[PDB]
Amino acid sequence: MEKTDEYLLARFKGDGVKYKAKLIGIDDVPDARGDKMSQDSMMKLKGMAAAGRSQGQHKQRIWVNISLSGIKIIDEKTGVIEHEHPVNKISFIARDVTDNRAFGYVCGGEGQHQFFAIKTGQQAEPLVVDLKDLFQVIYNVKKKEEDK
Repeated sequence: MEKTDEYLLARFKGDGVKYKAKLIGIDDVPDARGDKMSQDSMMKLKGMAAAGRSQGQHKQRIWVNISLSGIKIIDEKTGVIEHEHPVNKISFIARDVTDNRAFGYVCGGEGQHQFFAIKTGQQAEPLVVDLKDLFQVIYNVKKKEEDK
């Protein structure tokens, strides 16, 4: 079937959805959007994560929680909420064309942009689509409530 504003609302309401993953890294970036900018960060962070893995260091295991609250990065071992990014603070979702199991996003206010690189346990696409739908629903709701 098709995903209705009603369906999406129920999906992302409350604790929303949850995905198992690893935090590749965090990088300060100059702008809020950009394919090239995002790729450069992702490649550098993967380079760094690889240098670490060759010395026995592994990426932190996490849960990527998606809901109306936005995105929550949670430590899988402790359950501690490491980062929380409100939907209105996420400016760009970046697909990683070189990896079916990685993606990233830019968040923060102006002058304080950061790229978060994520390595998903499973395919990254479903997580990227959820983010797209989330933004879409928040919009459809606001526009319908504004037209009222």
